[PDB]
Amino acid sequence: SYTLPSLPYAYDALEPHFDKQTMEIHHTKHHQTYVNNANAALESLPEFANLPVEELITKLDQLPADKKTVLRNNAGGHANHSLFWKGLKKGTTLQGDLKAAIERDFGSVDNFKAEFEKAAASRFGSGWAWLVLKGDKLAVVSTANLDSPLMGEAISGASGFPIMGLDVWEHAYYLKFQNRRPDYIKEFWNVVNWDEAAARFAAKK
Amino acid sequence: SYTLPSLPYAYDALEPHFDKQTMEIHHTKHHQTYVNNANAALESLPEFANLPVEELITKLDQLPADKKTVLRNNAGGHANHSLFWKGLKKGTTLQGDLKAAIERDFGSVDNFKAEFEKAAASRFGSGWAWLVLKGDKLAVVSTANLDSPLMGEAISGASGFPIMGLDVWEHAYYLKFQNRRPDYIKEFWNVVNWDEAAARFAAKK
Ligand SMILES: [Mn+2]
Ligand SMILES: [Mn+2]
Repeated sequence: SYTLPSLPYAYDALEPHFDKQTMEIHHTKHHQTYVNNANAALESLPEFANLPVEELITKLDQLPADKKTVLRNNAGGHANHSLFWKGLKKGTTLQGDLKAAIERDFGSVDNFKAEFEKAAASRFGSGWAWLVLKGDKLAVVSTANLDSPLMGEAISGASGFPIMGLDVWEHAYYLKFQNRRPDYIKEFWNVVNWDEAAARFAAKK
Repeated sequence: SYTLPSLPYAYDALEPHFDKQTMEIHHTKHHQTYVNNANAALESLPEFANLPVEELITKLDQLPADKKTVLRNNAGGHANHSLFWKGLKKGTTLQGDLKAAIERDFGSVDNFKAEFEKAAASRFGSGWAWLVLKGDKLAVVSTANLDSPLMGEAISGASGFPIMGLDVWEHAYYLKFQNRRPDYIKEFWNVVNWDEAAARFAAKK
């Protein structure tokens, strides 16, 4: 069974960029719900019930036709949010190999940020924006609802290993920024955990 | 060109059910954006710019490939929100032929409400829930993002003439209800404008 992961910091640890109220609701209400719904669906699927969530979402095609959608959405939600919490932290700095790769594939850090912001702002409806690693090159992509690049191109319309991502569902920014998603996107740069991003880039898997 | 319609009531006319702050943001920020984007796209299409928005969204397939998505989303947004504002009003009562038709196709008003709430609550991600008239029978359907049943089944996955609808994008309820969409759905029953719904049912088109 899946469980809500504990946060590696306090709910007000990302202030003054991401508000404490949202962090608490986002974690204890939204993420908790995905976990609860995924577990309920897996109760009748012993063969899949015990796989790590990141593995389950790479095998959605093997699931019974009547369970595929519920798990795609909720296991996807669990995987994405779990990655999100670990990918946030104040006071980090982009450096080393990751920075070099960024400048290499995007020309410069500023060009990268511009491309990421464009993808995050253009995602219509609910979705996520990602920095992925596809065949040794970094790229920016976005997915709908709670899909993940790990699900494959056929399902999510994207592929690649997620280095970092930004949740652009309205619940992630409405209390503090309301309709101003672009302002939320800019604040994100102050809390993106570059250390974790670097670690994932090094691992590659 | 489309004009942003003014609301048929003050921003606080739906209190204490729907909050004044959201009504103002929803109308002056979100709806305004859909109108702006739709007009920008229609600039080079004089032939389509003259049609009423409700008519334009039934002919999305006749638009040039590069204008189809932008207009589907934004013209859809304009059509849906325009209908939404007119469909809200306190103090109305479900009666007459509309009530009879509801009880006829759903067995009872309570059964209808249950079906509508289920559709509104189960829509994952951004979307709308609708009470539509297909031929001579009433039915409950839901669409993704800013699609409308008027767009046809091929595009939206649903069809029928909209009698009334509920916006379930998180911006419609997050400030007051946060994650509690079910509470928002319940409050809706207090502000659904049954007089307008009856009028649309009578016109049948
Ligand atoms: Mn989220
Ligand atoms: Mn809306």
